[PDB]
Amino acid sequence: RFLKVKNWETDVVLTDTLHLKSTLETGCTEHICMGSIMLPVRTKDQLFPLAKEFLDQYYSSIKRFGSKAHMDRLEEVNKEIESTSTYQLKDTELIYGAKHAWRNASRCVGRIQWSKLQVFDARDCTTAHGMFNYICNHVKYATNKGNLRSAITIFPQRTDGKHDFRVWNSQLIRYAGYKQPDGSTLGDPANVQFTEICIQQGWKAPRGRFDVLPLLLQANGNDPELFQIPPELVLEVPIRHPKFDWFKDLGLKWYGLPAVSNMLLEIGGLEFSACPFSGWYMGTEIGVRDYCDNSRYNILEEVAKKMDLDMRKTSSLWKDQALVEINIAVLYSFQSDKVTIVDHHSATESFIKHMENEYRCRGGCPADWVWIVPPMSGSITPVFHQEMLNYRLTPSFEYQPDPWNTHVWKG
Amino acid sequence: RFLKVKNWETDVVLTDTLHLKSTLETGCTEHICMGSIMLPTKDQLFPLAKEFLDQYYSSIKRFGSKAHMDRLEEVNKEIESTSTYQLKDTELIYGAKHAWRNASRCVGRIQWSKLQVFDARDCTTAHGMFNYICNHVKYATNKGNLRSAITIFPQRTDGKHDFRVWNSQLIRYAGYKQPDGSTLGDPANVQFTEICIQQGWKAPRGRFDVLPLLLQANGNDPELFQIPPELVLEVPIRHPKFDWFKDLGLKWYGLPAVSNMLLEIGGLEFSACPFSGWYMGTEIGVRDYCDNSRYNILEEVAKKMDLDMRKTSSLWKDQALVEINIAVLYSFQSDKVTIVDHHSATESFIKHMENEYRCRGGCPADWVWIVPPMSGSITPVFHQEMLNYRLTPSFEYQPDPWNTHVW
Ligand code: HEM
Ligand code: HEM
Ligand SMILES: Nc1cccc(CCc2cccc(OCc3ccc4ccc(N)nc4c3)c2)n1
Ligand SMILES: Nc1cccc(CCc2cccc(OCc3ccc4ccc(N)nc4c3)c2)n1
Ligand SMILES: C[C@H](O)[C@H](O)[C@H]1CNc2nc(N)[nH]c(=O)c2N1
Ligand SMILES: C[C@H](O)[C@H](O)[C@H]1CNc2nc(N)[nH]c(=O)c2N1
Ligand SMILES: [Zn+2]
Repeated sequence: RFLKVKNWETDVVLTDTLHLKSTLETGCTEHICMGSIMLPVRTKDQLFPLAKEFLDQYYSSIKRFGSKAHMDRLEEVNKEIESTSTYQLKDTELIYGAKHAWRNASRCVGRIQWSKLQVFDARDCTTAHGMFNYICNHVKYATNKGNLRSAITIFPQRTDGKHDFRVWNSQLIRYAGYKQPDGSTLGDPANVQFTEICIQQGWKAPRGRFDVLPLLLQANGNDPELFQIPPELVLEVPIRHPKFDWFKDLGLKWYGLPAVSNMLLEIGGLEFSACPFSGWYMGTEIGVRDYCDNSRYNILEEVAKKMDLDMRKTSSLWKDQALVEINIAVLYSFQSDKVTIVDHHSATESFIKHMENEYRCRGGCPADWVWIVPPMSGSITPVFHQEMLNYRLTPSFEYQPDPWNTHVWKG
Repeated sequence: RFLKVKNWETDVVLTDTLHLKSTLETGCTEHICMGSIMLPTKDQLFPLAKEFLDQYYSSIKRFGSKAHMDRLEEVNKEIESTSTYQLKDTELIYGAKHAWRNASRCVGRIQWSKLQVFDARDCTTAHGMFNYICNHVKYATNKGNLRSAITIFPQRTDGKHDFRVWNSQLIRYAGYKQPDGSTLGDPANVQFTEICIQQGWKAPRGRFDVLPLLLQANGNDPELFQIPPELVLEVPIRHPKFDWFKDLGLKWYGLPAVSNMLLEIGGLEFSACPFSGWYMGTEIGVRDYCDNSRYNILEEVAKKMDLDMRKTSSLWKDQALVEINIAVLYSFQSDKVTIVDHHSATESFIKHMENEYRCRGGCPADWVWIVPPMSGSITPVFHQEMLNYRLTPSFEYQPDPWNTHVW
């Protein structure tokens, strides 16, 4: 079976055969599309098929499918699974797995970079302090004094699910958010719950609007521990606007390194529950979502007052005007400070190039339109008019329950 | 199988049971989601009739009543004999309103019950169709106080006698390919503008030439008709700040009136059913004016704004796009022509979603289409999970007539 997708702006049509390799379910049926739903301890029984398929993938990619090294590797994994109930990935396999999990992340507009992922193997880590050390080195390497480099650090895989490694932070660098008794929030409202966990775990909060949160790190199933990232490792960019001199006076800054640490990396049936990864920001992630979402810093009002906009009726589009200016300021600040950032125009154009190239060399490119289209100016970016097929390939990054809702507390 | 949709901006969760009434298929499977794809006999007809009549008589709280049972028998007898059947006026109106109500891609459905249905099933000629359309256009225009309306032409019989309005919308601007290379007027309508010329139309070859109506009755060759200009309300586009904006020579028409869709009620197929409401502002300013495949004026606008068009990261397109859309709303509002902005229309849709989940058990919705083409995340629909499924009565796509019509 072949499936065509059309770009309605360019009439370019592409044929997807890769969706045939898709095993996991999407959430949709013939009768209901769940395309806009955010989200629609594994025994030897189902593990070796997962292992075999990954190794079939891996050896195909190195043009060694069916070789003796391929058969011997299957046999070695087979006996290791039936003996030890799990198995260990070679370093080659882990690196392939990590890059392909990103390559397969259908919601990621940044995937043109997928093959340039720096993989740090932290599977020898055993303690929270050791995790802190690995994470610090990740942040320093990824940050590279503003010339950001994609990287992932992979901590030991789940075994029996009672010994998980977890990074309890949603991102390695995030600002605290404090709920005040009067109902107002200080800092990042997205982070109130995690901030309160940190403070309860002993963190002394500065209680400012841009406090970098501590790392809360869980090794081998033990209770998490608090560590402060050294501030010299945390690259931040003060946000100013190239024409509005009062913008700097809004006191805004953001950190430079987007580093997701709450997802689960699945490779050949193995589950890597702590796998922080980082790339670089698309400008709208800060300018549109982090500052302008009603449930975040929500500076639209203040920026619109300072621009002296007609804020009485929404049909004045003061919101849209303030939104563009905030996003101009974010891009200008990062570029001025020589910190890697990409605007949503450049990123989507690259994604289209990437996606076309993937259809030719790989037979398709799973893409979640709902997530790929930027949250402002959607239809003047070329992905808006691109039809996309969404399906699930492994290796993959998956969501996993927040650790504070599942963790058994030692004391 | 009783599904919840969360709004992530507000944490409000609604439970959808309405989807279990879904009959038609979405194009998705458990292995592949097609949410972003544009378009993924006597025995068949009576179950369709029964289903529609069953919901009709339920909606008037006469389900299981003598009148219900008698109408079911009556339509059963008419199908057995005539191999089709005719809708009571009441069923036609319910059917039409509910096809809008079920239009999962329509952000405007909060208005669904206030639809003016014009029964044109007595129509037999293109001239007759023209009369019905003019009356529709004039009624719906209402001197700028727009009113929703649908006009319903005779249902399909054997597919050889189809009524079709060949225009995609009753009112659309012509599109001409220049010898130099590019396109004058509306590029979306170039092929149709050609068919009009290729059928006899005398084009002014301007930038905003109202296209003629190409009307097909009972399956005959379509016929050209100029909509009287006094019925086509147009809005000159000016900006409430930039006086040079008027010099772009832009205007747009007030009445969006879709004419190429197929309306299906109780298995009956209404291949000609032009309907109209009023514009959301982005439909003109984002899509009509700024799509690269359309009027594509962003460059010229940003030029007149003296924006740095040298790097995309200046967001000069975004800045210009906003001003254009500010002007569209300002122009329509200044000329007292009905229009809604994407913030107001999306806020209305969430309220409407709330109502439908409350009084009906759900509301089919296609996030990819409900989210406006600009400023997506600062509208409430962006953070709204939605379930997409196909309920009937429905508006459906149908082949373009010139690919089908036997001449
Ligand atoms: C290098 C530059 C990168 C850019 C510009 C980028 C861009 C984005 C953006 C904008 C999103 C949408 C997330 C949101 O709006 O909340 C996303 C999603 C995602 N990205 Fe990328 N990304 C980059 C690197 C990476 C890397 C290195 C990985 C993993 C190795 C990755 C994996 C993902 C995944 C798994 C998602 C899914 C998000 C989710 O499911 O919540 N990305 N990306
Ligand atoms: C009254 C105010 C209305 C508003 C503000 C509105 C708004 C919209 C918008 C913005 C779209 C997206 C289409 C596009 O971007 O090209 C749409 C789609 C649609 N609308 Fe509404 N509309 C209105 C009235 C109506 C009426 C009166 C009907 C039928 C009786 C209708 C039926 C539909 C259908 C079937 C679609 C699906 C379009 C498709 O599948 O291509 N709408 N609407
Ligand atoms: N340019 C860029 C590059 C890398 C990372 C980013 C941030 C955008 C992003 C990418 C990937 C994942 C991601 O977040 C996953 C997530 C978030 C919140 C959760 C809350 C609860 C839970 N159980 N899982 C969650 C998973 C964000 N941008
Ligand atoms: N506010 C507002 C109110 C009413 C209508 C509109 C215009 C938006 C709209 C609504 C419904 C349908 C529609 O377009 C249908 C269409 C377009 C192109 C086609 C090309 C080929 C084909 N076979 N079918 C097509 C159907 C647009 N706005
Ligand atoms: C590829 C995608 O299906 C296509 O661009 C859609 C996206 N969403 C849309 N949304 C609306 N409201 N109108 C459209 O024409 C489209 N086009
Ligand atoms: C309800 C909806 O699925 C949800 O709000 C999604 C929509 N699309 C998105 N797209 C991106 N890039 N990031 C997001 O957080 C979301 N949120
Ligand atoms: Zn789907």
